[PDB]
Amino acid sequence: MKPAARRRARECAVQALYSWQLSQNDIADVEYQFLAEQDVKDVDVLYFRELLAGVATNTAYLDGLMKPYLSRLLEELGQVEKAVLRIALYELSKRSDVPYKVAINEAIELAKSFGAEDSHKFVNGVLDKAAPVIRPNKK
RNA sequence: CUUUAACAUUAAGCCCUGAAGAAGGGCAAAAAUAAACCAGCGUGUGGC
Repeated sequence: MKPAARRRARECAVQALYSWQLSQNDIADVEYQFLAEQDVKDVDVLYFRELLAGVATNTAYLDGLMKPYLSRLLEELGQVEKAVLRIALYELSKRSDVPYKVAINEAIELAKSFGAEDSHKFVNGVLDKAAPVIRPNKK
């Protein structure tokens, strides 16, 4: 139902937000470098801007959501898992054009292809315990 | 896909002496060699 440009924009947004949260710089300069120096010919511009703006304005919101779900972890919290959970919970909080099962399926694909071979079940557990709370309608 | 993965470690000898896995050697193979502290010789002169 959706072309590969949305998937490419989502993966480039995962890469850009991981680079922002690990390099710890300004979001505007890193965003301008990532849009003027990387492959953006198959990247949805408005999807990228709205997703990064929502993550940048809901840093503390998604951290407060993640804070009750950082107890039973054997190791400590990684950064790739945090980026996948932030993008997955913003795609399940305010995004109306993206469906519920479609966003969960893309989040599971991102967690299996980027997080780990063992952290994608943690991502799916946090999503299954948070997305009916955030979206009881499951839209 | 519902709440962090991982048990690894496969190589260096043979023989003799020795109470031993305490120690002493040879051989098949080789990169590389401050301090306290006892105490002549060659010229001249002259002499005999």
